[PDB]
Amino acid sequence: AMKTLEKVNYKGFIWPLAVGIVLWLITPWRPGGLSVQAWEMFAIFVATIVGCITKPLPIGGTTLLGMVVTVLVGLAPVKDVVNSKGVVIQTGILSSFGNSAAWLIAMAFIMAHGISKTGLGNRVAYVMIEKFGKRSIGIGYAITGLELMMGALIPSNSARTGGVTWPVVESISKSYDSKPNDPSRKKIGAYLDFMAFHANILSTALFITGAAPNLVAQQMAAQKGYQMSWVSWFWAALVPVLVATVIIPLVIYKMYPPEVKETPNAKNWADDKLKEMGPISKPEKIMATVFCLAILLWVLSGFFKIPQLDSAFVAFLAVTLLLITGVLSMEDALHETGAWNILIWLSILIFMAGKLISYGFIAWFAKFIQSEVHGINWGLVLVVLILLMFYTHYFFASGTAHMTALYLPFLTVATAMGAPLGLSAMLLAFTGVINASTTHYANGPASILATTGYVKQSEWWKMNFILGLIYMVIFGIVGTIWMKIIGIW
Amino acid sequence: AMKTLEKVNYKGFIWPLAVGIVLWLITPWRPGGLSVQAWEMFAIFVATIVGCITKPLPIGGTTLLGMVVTVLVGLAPVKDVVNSKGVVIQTGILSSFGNSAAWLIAMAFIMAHGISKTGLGNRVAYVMIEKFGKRSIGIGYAITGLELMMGALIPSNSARTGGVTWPVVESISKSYDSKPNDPSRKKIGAYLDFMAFHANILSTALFITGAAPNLVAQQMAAQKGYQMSWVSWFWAALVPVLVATVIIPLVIYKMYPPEVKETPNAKNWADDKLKEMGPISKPEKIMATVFCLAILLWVLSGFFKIPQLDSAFVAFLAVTLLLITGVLSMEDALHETGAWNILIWLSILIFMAGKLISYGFIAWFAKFIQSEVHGINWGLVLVVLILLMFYTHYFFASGTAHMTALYLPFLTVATAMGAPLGLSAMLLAFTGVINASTTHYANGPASILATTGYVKQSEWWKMNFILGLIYMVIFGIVGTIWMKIIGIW
Repeated sequence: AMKTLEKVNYKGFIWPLAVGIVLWLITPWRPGGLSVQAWEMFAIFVATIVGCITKPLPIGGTTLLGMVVTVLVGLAPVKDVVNSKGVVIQTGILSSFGNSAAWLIAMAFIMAHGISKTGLGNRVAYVMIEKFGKRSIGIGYAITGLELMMGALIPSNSARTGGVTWPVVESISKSYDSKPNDPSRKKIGAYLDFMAFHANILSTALFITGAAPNLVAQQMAAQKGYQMSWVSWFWAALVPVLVATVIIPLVIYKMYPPEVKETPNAKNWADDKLKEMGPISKPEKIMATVFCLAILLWVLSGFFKIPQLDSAFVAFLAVTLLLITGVLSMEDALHETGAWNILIWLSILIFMAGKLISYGFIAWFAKFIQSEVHGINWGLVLVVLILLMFYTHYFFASGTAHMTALYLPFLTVATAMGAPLGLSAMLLAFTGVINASTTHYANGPASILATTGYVKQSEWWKMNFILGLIYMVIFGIVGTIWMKIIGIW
Repeated sequence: AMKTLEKVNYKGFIWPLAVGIVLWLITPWRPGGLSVQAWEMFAIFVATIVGCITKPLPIGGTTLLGMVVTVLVGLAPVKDVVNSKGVVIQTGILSSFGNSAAWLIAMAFIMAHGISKTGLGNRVAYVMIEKFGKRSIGIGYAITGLELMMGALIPSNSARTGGVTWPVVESISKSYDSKPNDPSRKKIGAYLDFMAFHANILSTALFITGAAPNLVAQQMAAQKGYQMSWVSWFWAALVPVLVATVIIPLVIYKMYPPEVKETPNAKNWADDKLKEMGPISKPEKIMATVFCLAILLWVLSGFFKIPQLDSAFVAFLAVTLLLITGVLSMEDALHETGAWNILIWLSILIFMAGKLISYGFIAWFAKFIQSEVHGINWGLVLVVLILLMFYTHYFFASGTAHMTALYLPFLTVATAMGAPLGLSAMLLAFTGVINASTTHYANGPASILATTGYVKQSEWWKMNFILGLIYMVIFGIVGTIWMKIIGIW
């Protein structure tokens, strides 16, 4: 029946491939202390990234192309191999889709389809504008407050943004008539998306238990002789977090205008739509009950380390409850494209970054930074280490690996050059946390918000580079003086 | 916007849960030489199966419920655990979706959507009826011939049925106006579906390289002192395979009537629709080219064991070629529900059967069958072993594990009780091959055909039980006399 093919932006392929090609040719003159495979992998990673930007063969197919290329040249087998004893050495692309962050995000997308189907979202959104609608900027503050209330409880930054904020924002945007992948986005949506991401960042920095990376930093420091605590993190990050909550949203309102800047007849609008929708129905009560149960189990996961509370299985039982209950049939979920799309591309990028951390790249970077800086005023050392960690998180995709590779070495450096361990450790932890303002594949939240459509990726990278400069300046300077204040040094 | 929930067949839950419950209560009086966990797992597996039959919460959500239950009671953690050295002991549900058969089938479904979109399928189907249409039964023979031509080349029974037959059959059925999940199926479709499955079985039995299980049997026999060869398998299975190709299709035509039994004006119809459709177009040529490339790489995979030819990565590069070419956009694939549905449920069932083979069930069955049969005429031994293997394949989901667990022991038994090794080995291999006529989760092909919709599962299990009785009788008796003929014993 069909006659013609589907349009494609072949032009984009010009940029990535070239780079990859280029880098292959540069292999023999690589920095050294390195292999040959590692540079091939670096090149293909850079190419896949440049493709994700240029948007040929949308992100899914592009990362699929990257997996294929990686498999074709002899960098990644398909099936896990063994050491003749049961160990694993060179993982395979099929051992990638068995990640946690991906399936967490996906099941959360399913929960969100259920929400936006039963109507709960439109209700809560009309409510949030009733209470904050006027001065649209307020919503920003609003939701960040929301995040600033949960971060202390929910240790999965992938959920805070996948099962709480993202649906709220989708609903609001569906209210003001701001649909994605259309010029109707700049009204209010993109602003809320961006502010929600950065609020999740602020939260994951404020409380220690906002994300695994911080737990890992605490573990490593303890391995080095410093006992982080729920309270010390808070007492150290309160000040800078307020500074950021005061700066960031304003600079965004000034840099990313929500074309709809005010609505004075809000309360009337919200109350009218409430009265017109009618009371809440059985399905909405069920879905809200399950959402509350999910929140409850997610928060329990922070106090009891039990398989039943992985912070992912909860979403699975949420989905199966929605299914067994009737609110949502499997035939619905199976056509929530965004979920499986994210699954695919996030998993593949994580696998590629894993191959990087494996083949020896990061170890070489560490040995290099260790053998380069020998005698300097340790302040410059902390500064350069902070910058390198931050602008290095690009080459990673999870954050956990980032800390477990480049936290202990950097801290050892800073303490072996004249500086104290406490300050350097807390600084590097805040850095490992605020990395997220670089890309779209850093942590789950970014993997969601910067892909749905409300935000072109160019603007994303640019704005986040700016805000990351700001975050570094603020945390470094302020947090340093405020730690020197309260008996840290 | 929505008001009411979605209909559900709660009644079905009556059967599975009960069984599960029942079996928990029977735990303390289990046969013995066994654990406690193993019986819990057996029970939950039986329950998930009974659910797949009764069709509450369609197969996807049901197996999801099974995974959830398995996780809730303390049988399967979510994240792979380690032995403090790097080994894996108790896999997790997330290490399940990293299977090969699943993603193979899924990417094949995507290829099939591309086919049925560009039109290739309608073309080839009108052609196949032009050449065989009259006497609809013929198509059966036709496609089995097709399989009987590929089995010697393609060592992935999951593809022969996922990338060659299934689309042909879908297209034909779309011709005679037989759409799934509707009383319009009994016209011609279900017959072709069933016959195609059983033809793939005949093929995988005919040539040794039709499926991994046979390779594994050859390996184990060699470990025991018998060198199977491409030619011996053929010379032994020719006769019974012809007998089956002559019996099975007829007994099916007599047991599962294709309500449309004949069409006399076929050739005219096919030529008319050809002339009306027009010549082949660029997209169809591209898709056929990629399909041929995929066939070629799949067949190469039989002679060169190379990561690039896993028999799964081929489908991945096929998909990404369809994508980069324009025949098929990622936004299309991402809404081919059947693919991800199969992914989910097949992967989960495989993981559950893996937990069974792990916790000690199968080892206990083997020790039992070994310590029970002590002194008997070895003919009865071979008979009972054949029957037990066959009707045991239920508790497995792949076939590979089935042979690697219950081939060497059974052969050792048969050779330690008066019988020869060659006959017993070849017999048990044919059994490990024809298992597939029991269920819907045995091997990939069944995982596809007996789920699309053309075939209710009740009829499937019943008919396949009958045909499995027939297969056992035929292979055992005939193949035995025909092996005793040609210098096997």
